[PDB]
Amino acid sequence: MIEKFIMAGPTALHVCDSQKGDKCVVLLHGYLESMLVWEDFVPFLYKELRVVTLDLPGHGISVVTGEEHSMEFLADTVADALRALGIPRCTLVGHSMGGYVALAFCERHPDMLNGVVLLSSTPNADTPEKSENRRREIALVKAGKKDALARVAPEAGFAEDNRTRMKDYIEDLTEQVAVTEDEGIVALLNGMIARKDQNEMLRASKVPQLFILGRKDNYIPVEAAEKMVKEHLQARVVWLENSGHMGFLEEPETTARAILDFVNG
Repeated sequence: MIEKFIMAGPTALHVCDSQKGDKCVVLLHGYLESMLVWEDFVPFLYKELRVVTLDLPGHGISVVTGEEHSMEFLADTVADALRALGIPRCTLVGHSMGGYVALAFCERHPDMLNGVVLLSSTPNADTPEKSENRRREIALVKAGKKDALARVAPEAGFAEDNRTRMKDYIEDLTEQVAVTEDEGIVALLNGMIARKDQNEMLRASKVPQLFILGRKDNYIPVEAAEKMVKEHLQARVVWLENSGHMGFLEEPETTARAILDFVNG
């Protein structure tokens, strides 16, 4: 992976790019993650594909523009970055929050997609209860208590029975929170509160779709996931039997195989 700092239109962007490959996969991290979350996953892909990772505005090393980073803004930023990199078409893989960005990208820039992968993400809007909890997290951050976010989220994304095996990644994610910008967390939380329901968009889209969904995911329980699958006949589904929300760390070879099979059609 070659590290690059580029201008995506008006927005500086931190990217990593394996450069080599006639087909390209772009990986979008989720909430309280950054490009670093993919570090052990990219070697499962970059021998066959060109792999791009990036820090979404508000996370990792990135800009913060205002009080809200809308999913449209984030998607347009990625699109501008890909054109600047000379990548006209990619398979876009979005983890959770990254999947919400990937959905706005599928809506606004489908010409740039050979396919879209929702990796433990759904197309539903925020429930009222979730938005209330996001406002609670915004309030915690503004009060100087961002550290409180680091206590639960890093472990809760894993299947309960993988917490011991994944303890090094849980520590990685804990440390990621400390170097995530306060105002970026606020901007992205407001953006997720504001995001649209994308179910009709997906059904209407000509872009091939893949869902990768864990069977032990605290955030997306099986019955929520099965309801999503049944509404999207056009999408392929891969179930990760021993993963929660973090399948690319919990079952990396299986998750990578799902993506590689999808990219090769």
